[PDB]
Amino acid sequence: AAELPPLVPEPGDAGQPFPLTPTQQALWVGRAGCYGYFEWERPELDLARYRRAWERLVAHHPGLRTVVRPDGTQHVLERPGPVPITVEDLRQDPDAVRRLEESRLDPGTWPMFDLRVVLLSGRVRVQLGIDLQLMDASSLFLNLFSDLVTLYDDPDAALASQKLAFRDFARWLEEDVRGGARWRADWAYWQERLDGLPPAPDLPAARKFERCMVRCPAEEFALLRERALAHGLTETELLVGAFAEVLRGWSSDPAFTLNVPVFQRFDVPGIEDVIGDYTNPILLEARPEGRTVAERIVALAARLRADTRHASVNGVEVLRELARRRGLAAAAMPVVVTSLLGLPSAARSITEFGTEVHSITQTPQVSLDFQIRPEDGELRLVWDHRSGAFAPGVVEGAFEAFLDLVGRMLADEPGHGVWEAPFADMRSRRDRAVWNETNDTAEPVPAVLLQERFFAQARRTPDAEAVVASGLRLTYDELARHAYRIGNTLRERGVRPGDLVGVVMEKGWEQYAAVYGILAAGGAYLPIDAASPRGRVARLLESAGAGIVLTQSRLRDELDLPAGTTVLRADTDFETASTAPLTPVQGPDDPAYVIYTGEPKGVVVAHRGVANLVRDVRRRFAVTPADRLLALSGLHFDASVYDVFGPLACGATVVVPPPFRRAEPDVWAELVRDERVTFWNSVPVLLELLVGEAESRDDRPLATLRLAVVSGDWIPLDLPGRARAQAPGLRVVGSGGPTETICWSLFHPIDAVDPQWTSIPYGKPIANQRYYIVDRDLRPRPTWARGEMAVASPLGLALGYLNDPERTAAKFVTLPGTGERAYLTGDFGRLLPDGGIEILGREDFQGQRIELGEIGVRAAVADVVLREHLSAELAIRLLPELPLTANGKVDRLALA
Ligand SMILES: C[C@](N)(CO)C(=O)OP(=O)(O)OC[C@H]1O[C@@H](n2cnc3c(N)ncnc32)[C@H](O)[C@@H]1O
Ligand SMILES: [Cl-]
Ligand SMILES: [Cl-]
Ligand SMILES: [Cl-]
Ligand SMILES: [Cl-]
Ligand SMILES: [Cl-]
Ligand SMILES: [Cl-]
Repeated sequence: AAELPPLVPEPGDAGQPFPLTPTQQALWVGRAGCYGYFEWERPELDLARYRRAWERLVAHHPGLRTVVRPDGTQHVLERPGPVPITVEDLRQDPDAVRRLEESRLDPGTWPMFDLRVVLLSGRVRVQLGIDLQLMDASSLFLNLFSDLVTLYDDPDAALASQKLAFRDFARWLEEDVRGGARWRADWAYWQERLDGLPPAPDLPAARKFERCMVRCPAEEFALLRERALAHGLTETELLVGAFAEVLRGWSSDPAFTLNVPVFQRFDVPGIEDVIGDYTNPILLEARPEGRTVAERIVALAARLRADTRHASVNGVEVLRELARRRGLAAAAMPVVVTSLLGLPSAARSITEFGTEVHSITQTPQVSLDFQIRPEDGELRLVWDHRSGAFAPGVVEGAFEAFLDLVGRMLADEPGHGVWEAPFADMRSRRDRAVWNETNDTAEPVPAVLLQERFFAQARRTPDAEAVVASGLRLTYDELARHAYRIGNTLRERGVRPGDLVGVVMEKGWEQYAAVYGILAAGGAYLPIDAASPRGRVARLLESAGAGIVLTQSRLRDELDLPAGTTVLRADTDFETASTAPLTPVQGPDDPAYVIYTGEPKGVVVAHRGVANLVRDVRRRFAVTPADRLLALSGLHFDASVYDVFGPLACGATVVVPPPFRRAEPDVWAELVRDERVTFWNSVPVLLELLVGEAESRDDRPLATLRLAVVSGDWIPLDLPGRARAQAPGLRVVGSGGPTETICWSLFHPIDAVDPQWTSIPYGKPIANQRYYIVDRDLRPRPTWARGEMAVASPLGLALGYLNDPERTAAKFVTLPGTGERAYLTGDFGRLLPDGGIEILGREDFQGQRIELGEIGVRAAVADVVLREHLSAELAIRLLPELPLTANGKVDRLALA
């Protein structure tokens, strides 16, 4: 070690100033609330006897007489006044319980505290206010309350000799001890860590103090200690370590720092009788070190003791140097564990004086304060948390978790049970009920093929308008026939079961026949865009191993393809064919399509899953054959798979639009007006453009819309209402999911946009899908907790990535929870308390921008669409229009 200078007690300079301690100084600058409070009920109080005791206390303890000179220093007083106790009298008052309800200071003015007595009929309520600057947690419980009990019992009773008054101790640490033997070798320890220190726990926010607590009885207190010992741990070390596990539950990162203050008086003779601020924040580093709870708790506990062996540097100095190194705001420690365990047994317990009825330490720059403190043989576990520091339920839920962790520790002999269990599930009972309830989406998908359902309908209603395309219409029978024509032809050219027939073409009726024939032939269509570069279209086909290519006659020659790949037009090269039905040869778990998306990978998608989506949307939004869908997404965009297999499988009418490149909302408002369209499906920016052009027209062109499904990007906050403007009765619905999740994998009826939402929600999960939110260990999190979205399903997930079975084996994992095969979407979100998911973006944590902007795009790893208004209500680069991507959406990569 390195011995510390002796304390030099000079009882003469008591009045003359001494400087503020570091803990206290940091408070005396935050004021420009902060004041603890207690309240004990007792049957009958003797104010006379009471008042004397409080005069004695003030007489005796110079700390109850110290004031803060406005110069920043503090001096004792000697003739302070008389103690101001304030009696309120509410005994014959009915609604005494009302006037008593309404309840709740300066170091320049003398009483740093606040005495009160309220006289209800038959019982009395002593109310002690007190200031967080005037003394500390241990001075309060071991000196102030211990003597207030003695002094109330006998105001004249014997009181200890006040050797070496606190002004020296402060003048000692500030001058004599700071700088020397131990302190130099301890400022090394922290300076050699302030770069490895993780930030404070990052819990969920929701963009006064409240209190959960429990009383561990004597019999359970003993066991709690025995359990901590069996691991070579002190109760405070077991509980810090449990509290550390519970926090990782919600924490937005597993490594964080806990302000764990020690109340060390440095073994000084007589000091354990002087009232003052012995507070030293230790910055404990919580990194998870260990495979089990014991292993991690034991490990962290060690780093706490090393952080303790080097205490003579006051944390307020570490906290200040941490702000030097980093930001200031990136250095607060608003999660603290305040343990009074292992201090000396105080003469008297405040419980003797009266039973508590209230108390709330209103610390400043503290959102959560876990207080471990013993009272009359019991351990009082207490969580004072600044209300609204945390999203709803987060703290109340973590307390449930914590109580259960501790619960198990008392239940589980060490080395068994929870102690050697790799993690603990922190999701509360509600967390789980609501998640199961919400994700009980299991429904048999009958093994009917996709084409065999459309055929089935064309024989059911053959006069029906199947496709309507470029004026040139198409009945179900005619489209069924031409598919057969195409189906049979291909199978004759040997399109064996499972082969991939590219459908390289531009928006036309010929696409609906090309797909439904490739399926009947026994294959699986590979859409590629007929607007990609001349070298890309052939590149995707060679990489996928696709021979036959169905195409339109126009721009057949504009297709530099090899000879080993046959090419048929589909508006002509097919008409002398057999309109006689093909017999399905493929199974329902075989591929219906391969849609393509740093290198580009291709998504194999089976029949069953598409079959599942289709017959849910239809049951979700009664899809009658009356409905007429404007099939606007491209066939190489995942968004199309409903337009292909949705309406036709039940009797409705696809309504192809005029091929486009730049979004042409003039034409669409027309085609929607003309063909009486009732079903809109596309990315939100296109259904916005369409609402733009529709609002600026005397007619009601979009008025036949009964249903609009925006998905695939950010559905803007105003958009559900601007559309719901035109055509009252339109029901809006937003969606999404990766192209690896078969078009739409979850739905959120947008009936009513909350103003204070950063984003529209994402959804509840559709049929046969489950949306988990997992930590980095693929474990479900509790509500509000930030995670990656793992979409679990046997029939709702893509089969895999076309050829590469590594990016498949990596992104389609087996969740350790349950065995469910699930897709790691690489999108981050958090569960909501109605069961929904909020979508936070994807690897965007360096993100709520349009949060500020709308109340205009986001930043980048800023762009709006006019003053120097940075932080307007808290590099901007305005732009006329924001740049769309290929399919719509908002091209965040092009922006920087
Ligand atoms: C499947 C689809 N939603 C269209 O229905 C889609 O976008 O296909 P994808 O873009 O090729 O698939 C991968 C990614 O899609 C992103 N995404 C879809 N919807 C989103 C919403 N509403 N908000 C944010 N991102 C969204 C995913 O993030 C996914 O990796
Ligand atoms: Cl009350
Ligand atoms: Cl040590
Ligand atoms: Cl050490
Ligand atoms: Cl709250
Ligand atoms: Cl609205
Ligand atoms: Cl895109």
